[PDB]
Amino acid sequence: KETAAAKFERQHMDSSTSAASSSNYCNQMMKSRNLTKDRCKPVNTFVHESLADVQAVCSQKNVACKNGQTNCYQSYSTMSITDCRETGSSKYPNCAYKTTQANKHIIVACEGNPYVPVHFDASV
Repeated sequence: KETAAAKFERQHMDSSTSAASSSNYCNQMMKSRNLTKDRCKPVNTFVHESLADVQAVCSQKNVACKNGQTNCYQSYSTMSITDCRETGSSKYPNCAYKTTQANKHIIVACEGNPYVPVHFDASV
């Protein structure tokens, strides 16, 4: 019922803040966005740029995705992003995350009409 584009927004967009300011950002946000409902999602990146800037990546540098498809794009510039990764102790339903704020290029897979991000592949 969620489109792929809408699910990308829910999982990855956080324009409301310019950077993670606390080490408990990931714990908060993974919970807020319902990424810990059934399982602790193991890895997830939040992007702190406008939706327009993130959609624009679908017109930038074409690269291969980790899976070998060729519909991925790398941002020409770096973006403010927060990297969330589940700690080794974390056990559902007590999900726990390490937060890393960074300025990196993003790589997204793009699909559809309009041609928009539907998968976060990596940061660089």
